[PDB]
Amino acid sequence: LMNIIIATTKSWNIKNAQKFKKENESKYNTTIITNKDELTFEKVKLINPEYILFPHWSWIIPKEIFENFTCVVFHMTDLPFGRGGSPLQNLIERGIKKTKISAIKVDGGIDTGDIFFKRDLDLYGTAEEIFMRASKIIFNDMIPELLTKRPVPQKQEGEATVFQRRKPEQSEISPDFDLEKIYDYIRMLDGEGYPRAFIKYGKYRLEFSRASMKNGKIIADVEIIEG
Repeated sequence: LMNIIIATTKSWNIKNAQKFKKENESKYNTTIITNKDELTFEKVKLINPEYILFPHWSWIIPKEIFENFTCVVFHMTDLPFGRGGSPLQNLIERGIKKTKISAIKVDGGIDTGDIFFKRDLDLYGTAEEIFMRASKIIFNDMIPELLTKRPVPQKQEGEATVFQRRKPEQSEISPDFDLEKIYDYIRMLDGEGYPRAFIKYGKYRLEFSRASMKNGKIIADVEIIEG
């Protein structure tokens, strides 16, 4: 009976959205949107959603959409701490091992929107493992609660911190990093669509993944890529 949109990218989120749509046929008419071009005001208005849910979304959400429909982003910081881009890498760089996922109402500012509620999230493992862990919390706990209780979101309070979006060049590992920081860099960039941690060796790029810590060393996969 309630019309919703789930707009998301990444294979695990799409899978989880398809599963959610099938399991809740009786309660929700769920439209899944996975491409920038499918999320336009003219297309969305025809769907008439009560909520537009963004488990992971890569592009800027148009103003004509967030001003006319309740848009819910799931941002993996304890807001107003950590407003802004590449939150996973920004958290792991800071040595943080636990965060919160904040469900917020999009308002056009950088993660400044009213907060519906939060859930805990552990940050051990690869990016892919952490994003799948988050996705499971979002789909199994947060989305059902939001659609069922329909809570009124509350203004953010307290001092804010702002994260910056990381560029592909910032995947480069420095020789001055300690071993645990190297491990963090490799794991935090090891996931679908992310630029792997790397070093340069002459014209070569060495890209690392699947890191595992042993006594005095990291074992990983490497691609030695010719320029």
